[PDB]
Amino acid sequence: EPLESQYQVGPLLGSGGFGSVYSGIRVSDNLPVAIKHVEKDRISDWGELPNGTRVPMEVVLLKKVSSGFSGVIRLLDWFERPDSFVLILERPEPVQDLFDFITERGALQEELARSFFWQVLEAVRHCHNCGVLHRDIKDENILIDLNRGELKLIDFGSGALLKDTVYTDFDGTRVYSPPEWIRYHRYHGRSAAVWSLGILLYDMVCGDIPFEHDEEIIRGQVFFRQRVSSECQHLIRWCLALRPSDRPTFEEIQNHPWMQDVLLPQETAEIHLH
Ligand SMILES: CN1CCCCN2c3ccncc3Oc3ccc(cc32)OCCOCC1
Repeated sequence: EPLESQYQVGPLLGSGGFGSVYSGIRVSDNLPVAIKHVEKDRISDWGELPNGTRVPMEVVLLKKVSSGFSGVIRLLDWFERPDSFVLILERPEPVQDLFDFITERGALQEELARSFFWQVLEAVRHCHNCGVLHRDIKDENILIDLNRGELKLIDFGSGALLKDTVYTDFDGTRVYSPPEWIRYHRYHGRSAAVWSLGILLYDMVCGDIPFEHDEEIIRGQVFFRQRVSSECQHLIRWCLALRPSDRPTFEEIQNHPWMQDVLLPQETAEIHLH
């Protein structure tokens, strides 16, 4: 009843395992929104809102992380349809997938990749403080507000509530999966997120993902195809340490030499995103 009137639906932005996302405009404020339709049959992880109502995990996670300014695309609303869930998320404008961005612009200058990695870390870190693990940190799940240089996390469909215990489930792509998921199908939230941050930083500074097969991941040896500062190489190879315990914390990532002199998102929009 309130969905089709409150929001004007537009072109399909994307469709896939996340469902079908449409460009939308909230008639209330002419605000750019993304309308994410998720069929219930395809929903794997369910949870209960504090209100006492059963919803997709992504709703729970977003509601926990969408209180306050964050590098996370906020859940503005949600609706239950008969066989469908409809999430109204923020739509930055103009905006691009970090995936599309990289595939177009090739490897990223370390100044851009530094701004971008730091913003991703602030977002993952905000999620962690809200008790949320994203579990699918990848270039497709990072949007780029191009006028503001702001990276914004999306797609918590594969995420979960932060647990200090072991996770025995993963719905991310095998190339982003930590070697401990590959060998043991067990992993720990923070350390696996740091692993995916290493994969993401490699992708940023290199234009491509470091490992395409399980064997290269298990091996954990990382080869650079682009000129990548010795310091950035150390950060990546640290985040991609085979042992999760040897992996850096978010403080240790952010307090790392390559993560120094990070440009604010506005400066990075002027210097790199026109
Ligand atoms: C091929 N890409 C991806 C389109 C779907 C991404 N999509 C989401 C997907 C899963 N979960 C949440 C999402 O929220 C969003 C918020 C704003 C958006 C898009 C999304 O507009 C940006 C356009 O991005 C570039 C097009």
